[PDB]
Amino acid sequence: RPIIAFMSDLGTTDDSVAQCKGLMYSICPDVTVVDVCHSMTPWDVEEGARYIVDLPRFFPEGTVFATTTYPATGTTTRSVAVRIKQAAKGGARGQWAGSGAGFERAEGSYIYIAPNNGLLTTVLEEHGYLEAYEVTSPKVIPEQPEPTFYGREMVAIPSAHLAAGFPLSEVGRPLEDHEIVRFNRPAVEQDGEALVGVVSAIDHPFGNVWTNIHRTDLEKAGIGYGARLRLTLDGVLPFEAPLTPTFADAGEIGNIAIYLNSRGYLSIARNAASLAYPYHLKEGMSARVEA
Amino acid sequence: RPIIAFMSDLGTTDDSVAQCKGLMYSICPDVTVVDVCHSMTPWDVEEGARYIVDLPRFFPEGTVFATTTYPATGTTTRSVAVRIKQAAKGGARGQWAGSGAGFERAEGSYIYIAPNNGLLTTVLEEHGYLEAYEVTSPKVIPEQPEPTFYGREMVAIPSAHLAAGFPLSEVGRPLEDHEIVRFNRPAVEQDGEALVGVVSAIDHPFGNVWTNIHRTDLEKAGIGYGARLRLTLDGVLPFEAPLTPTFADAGEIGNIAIYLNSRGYLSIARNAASLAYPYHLKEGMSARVEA
Amino acid sequence: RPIIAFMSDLGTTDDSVAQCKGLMYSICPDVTVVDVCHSMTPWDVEEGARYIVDLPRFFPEGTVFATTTYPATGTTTRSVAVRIKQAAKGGARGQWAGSGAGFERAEGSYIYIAPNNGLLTTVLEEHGYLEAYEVTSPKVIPEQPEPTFYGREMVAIPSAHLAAGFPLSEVGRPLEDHEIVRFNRPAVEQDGEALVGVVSAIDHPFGNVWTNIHRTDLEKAGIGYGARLRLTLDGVLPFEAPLTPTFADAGEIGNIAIYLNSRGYLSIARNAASLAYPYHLKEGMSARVEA
Amino acid sequence: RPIIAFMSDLGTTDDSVAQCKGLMYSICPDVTVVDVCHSMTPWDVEEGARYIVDLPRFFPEGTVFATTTYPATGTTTRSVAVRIKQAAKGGARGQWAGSGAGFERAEGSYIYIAPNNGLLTTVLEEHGYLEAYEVTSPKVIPEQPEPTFYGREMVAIPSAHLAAGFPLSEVGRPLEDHEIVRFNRPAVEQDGEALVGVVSAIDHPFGNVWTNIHRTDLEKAGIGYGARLRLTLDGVLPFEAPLTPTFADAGEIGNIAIYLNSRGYLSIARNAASLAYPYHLKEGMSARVEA
Amino acid sequence: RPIIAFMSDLGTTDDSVAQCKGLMYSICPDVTVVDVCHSMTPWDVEEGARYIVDLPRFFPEGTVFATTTYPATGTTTRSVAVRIKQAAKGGARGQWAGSGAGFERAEGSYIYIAPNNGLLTTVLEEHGYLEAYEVTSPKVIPEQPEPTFYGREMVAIPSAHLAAGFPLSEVGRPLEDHEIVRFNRPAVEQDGEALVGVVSAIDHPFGNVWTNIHRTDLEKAGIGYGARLRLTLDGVLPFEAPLTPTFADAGEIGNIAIYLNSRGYLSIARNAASLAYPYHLKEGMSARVEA
Amino acid sequence: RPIIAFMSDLGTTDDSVAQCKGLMYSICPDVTVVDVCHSMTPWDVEEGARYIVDLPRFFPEGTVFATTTYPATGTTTRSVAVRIKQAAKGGARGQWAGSGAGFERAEGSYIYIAPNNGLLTTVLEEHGYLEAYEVTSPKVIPEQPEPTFYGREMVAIPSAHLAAGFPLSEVGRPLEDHEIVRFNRPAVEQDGEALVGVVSAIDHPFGNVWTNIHRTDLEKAGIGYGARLRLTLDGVLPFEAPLTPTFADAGEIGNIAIYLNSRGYLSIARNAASLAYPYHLKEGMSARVEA
Ligand SMILES: Nc1ncnc2c1ncn2[C@@H]1O[C@H](CF)[C@@H](O)[C@H]1O
Ligand SMILES: Nc1ncnc2c1ncn2[C@@H]1O[C@H](CF)[C@@H](O)[C@H]1O
Ligand SMILES: Nc1ncnc2c1ncn2[C@@H]1O[C@H](CF)[C@@H](O)[C@H]1O
Ligand SMILES: Nc1ncnc2c1ncn2[C@@H]1O[C@H](CF)[C@@H](O)[C@H]1O
Ligand SMILES: Nc1ncnc2c1ncn2[C@@H]1O[C@H](CF)[C@@H](O)[C@H]1O
Ligand SMILES: Nc1ncnc2c1ncn2[C@@H]1O[C@H](CF)[C@@H](O)[C@H]1O
Repeated sequence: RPIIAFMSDLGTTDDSVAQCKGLMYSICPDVTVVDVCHSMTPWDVEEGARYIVDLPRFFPEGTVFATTTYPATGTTTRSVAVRIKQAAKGGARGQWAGSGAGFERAEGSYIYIAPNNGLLTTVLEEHGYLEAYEVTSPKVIPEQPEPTFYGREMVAIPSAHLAAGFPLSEVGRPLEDHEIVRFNRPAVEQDGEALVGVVSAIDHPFGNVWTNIHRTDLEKAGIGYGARLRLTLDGVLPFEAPLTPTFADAGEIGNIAIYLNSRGYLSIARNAASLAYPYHLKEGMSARVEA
Repeated sequence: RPIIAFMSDLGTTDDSVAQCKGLMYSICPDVTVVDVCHSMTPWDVEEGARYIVDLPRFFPEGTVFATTTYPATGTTTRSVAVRIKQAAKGGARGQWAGSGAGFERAEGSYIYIAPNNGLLTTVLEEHGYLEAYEVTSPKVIPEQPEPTFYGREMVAIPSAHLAAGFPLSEVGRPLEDHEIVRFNRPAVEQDGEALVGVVSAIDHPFGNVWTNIHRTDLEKAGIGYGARLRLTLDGVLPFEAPLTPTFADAGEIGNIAIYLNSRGYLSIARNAASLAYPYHLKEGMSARVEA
Repeated sequence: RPIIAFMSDLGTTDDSVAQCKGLMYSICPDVTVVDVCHSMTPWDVEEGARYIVDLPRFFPEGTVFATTTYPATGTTTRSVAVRIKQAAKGGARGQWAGSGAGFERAEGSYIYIAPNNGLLTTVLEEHGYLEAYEVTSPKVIPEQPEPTFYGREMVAIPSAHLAAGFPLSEVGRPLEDHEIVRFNRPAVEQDGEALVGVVSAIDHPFGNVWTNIHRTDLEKAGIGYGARLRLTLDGVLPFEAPLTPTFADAGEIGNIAIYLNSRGYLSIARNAASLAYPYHLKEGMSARVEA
Repeated sequence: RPIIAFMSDLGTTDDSVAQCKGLMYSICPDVTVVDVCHSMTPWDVEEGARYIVDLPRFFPEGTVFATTTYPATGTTTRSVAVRIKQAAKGGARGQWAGSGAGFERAEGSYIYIAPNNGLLTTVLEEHGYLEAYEVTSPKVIPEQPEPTFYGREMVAIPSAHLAAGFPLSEVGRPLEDHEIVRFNRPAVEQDGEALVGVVSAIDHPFGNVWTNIHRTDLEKAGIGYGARLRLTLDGVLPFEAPLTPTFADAGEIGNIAIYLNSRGYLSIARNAASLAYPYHLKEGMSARVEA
Repeated sequence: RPIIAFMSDLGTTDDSVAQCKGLMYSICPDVTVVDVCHSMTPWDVEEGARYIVDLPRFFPEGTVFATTTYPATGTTTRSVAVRIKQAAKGGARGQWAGSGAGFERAEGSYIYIAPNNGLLTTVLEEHGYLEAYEVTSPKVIPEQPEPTFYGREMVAIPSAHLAAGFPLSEVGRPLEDHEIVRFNRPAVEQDGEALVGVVSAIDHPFGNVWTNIHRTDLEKAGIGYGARLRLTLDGVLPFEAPLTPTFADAGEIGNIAIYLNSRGYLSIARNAASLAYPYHLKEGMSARVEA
Repeated sequence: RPIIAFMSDLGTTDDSVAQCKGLMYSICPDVTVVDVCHSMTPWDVEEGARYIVDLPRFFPEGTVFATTTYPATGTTTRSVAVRIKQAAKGGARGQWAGSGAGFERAEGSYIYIAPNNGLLTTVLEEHGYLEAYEVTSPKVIPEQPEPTFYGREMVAIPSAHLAAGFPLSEVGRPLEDHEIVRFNRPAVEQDGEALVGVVSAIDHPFGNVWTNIHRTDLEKAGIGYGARLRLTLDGVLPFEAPLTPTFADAGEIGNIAIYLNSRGYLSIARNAASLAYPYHLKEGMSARVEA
């Protein structure tokens, strides 16, 4: 049965990920380990959060998410293990993933285990949670953990025990909500008739530009598909296009497309060409949209 | 038991491949998903084709190849699913892969699913095909596909249904041969006694240079192992060596080797040193060979 | 539930690794193939050695390590397959990986198969071995091996037979110890009271700097945690810090940490910042430490 | 007090320019040699033309302009020496450089000597000429000219004779107008109401962007200072600002200024910040402007 | 007689400097124009200041310094022309430049003309001044100055009139001290027994590192030649060497030298090797020195 | 009348060259200072030598060459001043430079002043010398020279005294031939019928490749214009062309030209395209030529 989906900042150029995987198979012989990605900017908890927030709906119920960037490795800190509530960001207008009308996922069906450093901020915000525990029991972590490798000791190892059916509530004491570290999410400001945000990510390998201006932020301004937009990046680049569902709607190869990405965020790209790379556009640059 | 071998342009820096994998495991619980590669130049159909053309003889019979670069994502286009004819000859490369005399593969034993954009051109050229269908049935694709993610909606998802035993002929209507998009492959030309082609790829991470001039094109010119060759690249950057089976035949480390790569194409390298990188050699550069 | 742990210099940008995996599943249908890494500097046998030496204690007993950089591909050379003795770097007390007191591994529980080019030098040094054989039998390698792809022919293929239960002693004749190629490891020398070694690796993606100076070399010079050290790199760039167990011990983000890495070697880093990248520090640079 | 103003593509990293200067002082002992620049893109005759076209009005009457990029060096080609007619780009009213109302320059007061390769195209277009001669006399060029250094042999040397008072008409035979090589200057075209030109130069070291769109092209489309413009570069990157006389008119540091450069062409910049460098803007990129 | 020494941010890749020089020769036919440098970081008034502060002692009395970075070009601002008082930074213990005991320079013997933007801050601080005037008279600037080229209109042109003997006090009205724009010079902090400053410049082309910690700051701490220093750059690099007069005092090529540069500022270098380049050290990095 | 031609490693990015010039004009009021170049690789005596060896025949008789890279600055070393013998033959290059039959220069007509570090090795080799003196007299150098600026103190300053007519023999004691430091010049070797040398320089800004294989070395091998040559660079990167007088003889733009440069050395280029830059060719690479 069991699946662990594994996301880290460990990279793919040495044996760090393999050591974690070896231990997952040692503990839970029948496990399937699925890599999410291992390439996140080291120590960038906000970036790590983006790669793990929308996973549950895509995976079978009972999947465990081992998600780790651990700059506090070797300190007295301990990981948090949480059972999430709802698999969607939606649920009302479902938008389940899969063929047909998609695969509906039951509530309380996924566990995340992570450093208690805010990595799970958006997971908890979008999904809610039913229970959360500090990971302390020597049944699921080493008695003598390697100081420089808590991703392995405090995330990979216990994730496999959880996958093998170790009761969640036995990993350690319950954590009160305020004991779960969170980062602040800069809010999209409803300025004038415009919405002012940032570039949240460059979408590699395509060089598409993703903003933190969500479809729900747009709905709030009556902005829908077909609306002629001005999207200004870095303060000085007033891109102009209608909001369209996809890249090819821009027509000629290389033409600008303003669109909603697969997370429902306002994005901008060229049609089958890279927008970000030629002009060295970067995450953190300002993004303003108006109709 | 069932395997899906997965090749895309999605990269390995975010959760895109993982969303596809989650759904593959959801649809076909027993499946093994094997990554081919996810690093191809985005939208480069010809490059993608080289990563998938010679896979079948390496894989167990019944393997499904989910192969996708999807620049027409979100348009009315639909994927093609094809059952190939021969696993080897035309893509023999000796003949069968494996220990002893190799593993003979029965005809009609492999399915590819891909955008209908020419990605399968060389697969069909080298292997032939027995049947081909448009992928349209809501039993195997979403009713509301994400406009910007047809790699997931129109390839990953239906590949998993096929792996799970969904009948190939039920995915949609049969496609006539002319309805399968193909790209043109530039021909190897004869100019005097010399064969003129191009650098087809730089072989990373080694910096070996691979041309589109084939063993069969050399055999047609009376050229075999031992022949003293002059291989000019970029019109001006020439090289001279005998055609040898392997790198070490060049003698000293760094010496030039002209050889046949594992696909039987005329190639050039330095012995345990990078040829392409120090001189910034690139794909698309002209390549002329003469005896 | 057989496992093959697979380390190569083949990269992950083409189908080379996938060809190997396909053949592994062909030969041993119930196998799990775990990637160690495929990104090592091509032909660098010393670097490859570092990624494979400490794997056994993390993996279930019976795991086969297919480990290959093969610059002598297509020559009369043949691979070596060895069953190692001790899984840990320790004798009694062991230092075992996993939850609780870790998971002890029985002696003789792991097989490595590799080119006979010195890649296994440190594996043999740290673990010892019980038996070693030349890999020559056409039951486990191709009768007509592709000259430029011995990593596939002479490592991937036979590793899958071994995973499948093919008897190790039947792959070919026993090799005497002197017939197993070794590289020499450069000694940490003494310059008065200063220890003199090299930078053995830049620890990507973090930019931590690992030296070949071991805890044991430090102890003989009178150094444990808390000792004020001067660490000079490249005979130019000086750093000073106490030896601490981990990064956050340095205090402020960006502060210098001098520590022992997860393999017990003297290393240097910035706390949650890259040391190596801004100063363009590289492997092979001299490293001198003194109390 | 003769002056030679000297512009070449010879660079300033070796002794090439110094060899030319030595010979200038040898031939015309009282000369002052003024460097224009020596950094032009080698062999780019259009670029060289831009650095020399507006020089005469700044210089004392009788100045000789030695201007040379000479890719046809060592061929049977010979230089052209011309006495220009009008010093300014203007007729009556002139637009003279200097303090007060500027310094008027008499007609026929300046000589250019250059390869006959089109380098003087715009000088002749903007200034007209009174007389033109092929440079062939052994009184003013070497009898045995260095084949790879015609910039020295056929430009520097004869320019110094001319500065010294050698009669222009004696350097060789008169050239008819059709015998003076010209390049064609690409026309600013019309796309509806938008003007369409190119980026003619990146203005180093500031990263300002100069277009080939002239004030006169703008006037015919109904545009003077204060006009709100949309300027699109490279068919991708859009900017919007009023046309202003100078950089600081943009307000804040970093703000976009669209202005007319000191040669009267439509240009774009950031105020006391580089525009071109962060976005990697280059010469030859399309430039479209509309009111 | 007259000399103009010319320093600007105009670069040496186009005709901007030449246009200024042409006009200088037009106005003052007997002038010698000496380039200081034209390569300063555009708009960086503090950097420009460093290239012009120590010039007077090296030049004949009566020399005019035309010094210009003019980001306020085209505004209502006007240049300042000042007669400096003392040619030295010293005078007491002379340290005149030249052979023998050097060339003593009379007081009031040099004029600077510059934008009134703080470029002359250090000139006025180190030398004092006797008179200062706003440059407004149409006898010495154009009646219709080119908006984008005040370096030419408001500095080069009037500098030549001044060189030709135009009375300084006739350029325009006297400026009161408070009307002369100045920048703040971050002070070297006498912390503990240490002195905390910054890297003021990387000394190209050598890659030596210059600090703003002056010889007089060192004298204040009893630091002289022979003192064993710890110089920490960027917070984390405790360089250690005695203060020595020159590079070769460090011994072996590549060894660290801590020294006083030719302006009397604490500097650090390698002996006949670049310190700054290999480790990408930069201006603005912190610099702390202690004995 | 008097000229100083000035070559250094001081660069053109700060006021170092200008301080030298100021003093030259102070000491010798009538002087003209001609820049050779200031861009040489710092401390590279062999490179500096190439920029100064062939200057004399270009300059008026009585010219002083102030040539300095001074890594031993601030040591007890003292400069050497030498009067050379022959201006040309041995450095003829045809013979005399200039119009007609060129300008014959009398023997003993040029003085070089330089660090005694081998910078003048090839000057003395090609021109011979009549007298040489150590530069020690306080009449021509400072009594208290700046330790880090001997380029100024021990070259610039005394060069100006020499230009001003200070007797050469009064600068200090005569130096015996053995007291003049020389560097070793690697010899062009014969290997079979082929001549083996090195790339002596990349000819910036063109990317031409210059070797140390001379016209005389070719003339000794029976090689003249028209000879079909094979020129291999970096041991592996070979090229084939006839020896031609100039670039355009190669025909099409971009075609390979093998030719003799203006110093008579075997060189290779592309016709009006850069050879060195696209392929990252560098000085010090091996160069072998055969007919
Ligand atoms: N230099 C570092 N500073 C802080 N944390 C680091 C550093 N290098 C690696 N790490 C963290 O170690 C964890 C291993 F468990 C990884 O997740 C890194 O974030
Ligand atoms: N900017 C883009 N233009 C056209 N297609 C794109 C672009 N960015 C991503 N894609 C395609 O989306 C598919 C997801 F399924 C990927 O295969 C990309 O080819
Ligand atoms: N250019 C090369 N020289 C020597 N060995 C090479 C070269 N390119 C690839 N290889 C080796 O081929 C093996 C394939 F099995 C890889 O492991 C490479 O080390
Ligand atoms: N983009 C610019 N913003 C502000 N000033 C600039 C810009 N580009 C050039 N300049 C200034 O123009 C002056 C010419 F007189 C130069 O000194 C530049 O500083
Ligand atoms: N870091 C340096 N080591 C040795 N010599 C140097 C260094 N930096 C500059 N110089 C020499 O100082 C001379 C000034 F006259 C220059 O010619 C440099 O060669
Ligand atoms: N490789 C070259 N091809 C054509 N012309 C060249 C090349 N290298 C230098 N030159 C020209 O030589 C002239 C010397 F007078 C320079 O102006 C270059 O344009």
